[PDB]
Amino acid sequence: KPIQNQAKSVDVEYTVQFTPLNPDDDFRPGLKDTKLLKTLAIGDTITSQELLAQAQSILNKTHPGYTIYERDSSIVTHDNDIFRTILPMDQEFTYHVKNREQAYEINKKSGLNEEINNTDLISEKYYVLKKG
Amino acid sequence: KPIQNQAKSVDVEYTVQFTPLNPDDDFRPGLKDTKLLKTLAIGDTITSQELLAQAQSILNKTHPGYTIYERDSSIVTHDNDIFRTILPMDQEFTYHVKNREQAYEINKKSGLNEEINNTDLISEKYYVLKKGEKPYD
Amino acid sequence: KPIQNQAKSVDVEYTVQFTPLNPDDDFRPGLKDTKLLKTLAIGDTITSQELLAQAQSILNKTHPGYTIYERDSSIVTHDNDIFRTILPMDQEFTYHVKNREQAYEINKKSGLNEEINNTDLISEKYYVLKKGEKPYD
Amino acid sequence: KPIQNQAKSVDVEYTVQFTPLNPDDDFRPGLKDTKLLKTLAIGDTITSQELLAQAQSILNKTHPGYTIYERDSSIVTHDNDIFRTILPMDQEFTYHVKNREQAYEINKKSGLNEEINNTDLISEKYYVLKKG
Repeated sequence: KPIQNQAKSVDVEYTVQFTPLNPDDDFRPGLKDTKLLKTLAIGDTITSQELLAQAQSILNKTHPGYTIYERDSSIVTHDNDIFRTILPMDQEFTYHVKNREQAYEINKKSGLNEEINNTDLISEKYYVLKKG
Repeated sequence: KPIQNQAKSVDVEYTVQFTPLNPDDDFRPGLKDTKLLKTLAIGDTITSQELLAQAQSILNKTHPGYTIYERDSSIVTHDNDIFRTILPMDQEFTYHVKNREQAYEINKKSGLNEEINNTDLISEKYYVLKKGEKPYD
Repeated sequence: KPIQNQAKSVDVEYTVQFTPLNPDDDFRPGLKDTKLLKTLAIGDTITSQELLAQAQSILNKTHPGYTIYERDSSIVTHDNDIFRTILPMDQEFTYHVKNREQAYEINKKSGLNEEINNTDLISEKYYVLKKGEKPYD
Repeated sequence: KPIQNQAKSVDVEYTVQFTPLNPDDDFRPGLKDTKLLKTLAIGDTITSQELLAQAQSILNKTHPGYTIYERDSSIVTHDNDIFRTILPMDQEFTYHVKNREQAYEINKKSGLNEEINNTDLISEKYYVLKKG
């Protein structure tokens, strides 16, 4: 891996899509629920159990009653990179923060390159059943 | 999935990345610089000649001395939609703001629904040439 | 750009390249593996699932101990034309043999101008995983 | 470009597409004229003057009665790579066979790797004129 400056910290953000296997009304599509999970270092871990708990928590306040049934998909988008990390959506797993080049952005006042936290976006899709 | 409630507005974000034909230390990997390009409505278009202008003006301030040489890729990500769309490869094209459901947030105070704008991230990669040099030209 | 003499048949060539998610020497760069998938008429379809099957079968015979992990790119070059077609990126797709002008030569030996089959070359890049290890997952 | 095993030889191929200036209906498009121009070593050259000659010449054998008017584009495709060399069309130039990794293919009867010449495809487009 032609890696020069290795990233220092990665902000891990979360987002989940809920699709019911029983069409209803309260299920308004287009929900933006992106939250900052935690800030981690390369190598650090994130479990599939944590992610679900997060997905379940969210659901508790975005679509009361319903309960997450089966995991549809789990993808990790790393700093606008094209290649993404595909997590096994059909068995428990553990995600390790991927190594990468340190991110940075232009300092508006100076015009020089300044370091900033790297980003990871974990997008999950779960199938839910209207709690009956 | 027939768009029930069509999205009202979509803020199109733009980000480019330039790769020199010859390894140049000046090009630091990991630059994050996104900018609102324009808030369009569904069906609204955006030509590649325009995206090029946007990339060109950015090359003028970040990498003076280089010329845009060849477009590598143009990929659009829509509001966390898992499917991204790669635009045409070797010719001019035009992007049509993809139809989608209106984005809605939440209330950490109340717990009710609350509409917010949609996002389209147009990400482009080009190859640049240092003014002067030439691969085989 | 109306077509004067539509192409009757087009030979669909297939080529794939594999990139392991983790550094490996066995993956000698410069590999050339072009096979005739099939001969179709304009309008015929070629699905991605069918392309993946070709790629998987070729992986199993050139780099067993690896599985396909993610499709990088699907590009089609049509009869020496400069504009290539990139197929969809993260989703299944169906490519329709692009409509074009009947190909023809000047059959050196015979002396006469004979119609020959047109050509589509579908080149694909896939990221592969050494059967036995988790990428990040 | 970490060029470990550098290519030994490059079959430089040439193909030219003609579009008549004045929309002509009797001009049969769809002609395939790819011809092996040469076998070269990295660094070897080919000039636009030479490419123009191959073009004019192929034009006289295929669409006799037409003359080259303007050079619209000169592109170079290297062994199936995505990145292509875009030659300057409004000025004379000279092409140098690009450095690259050795091309090989799996020999069907032995199951072993064999070195084969790498390939360059130089594609050109020209506007042609109908004589008289």
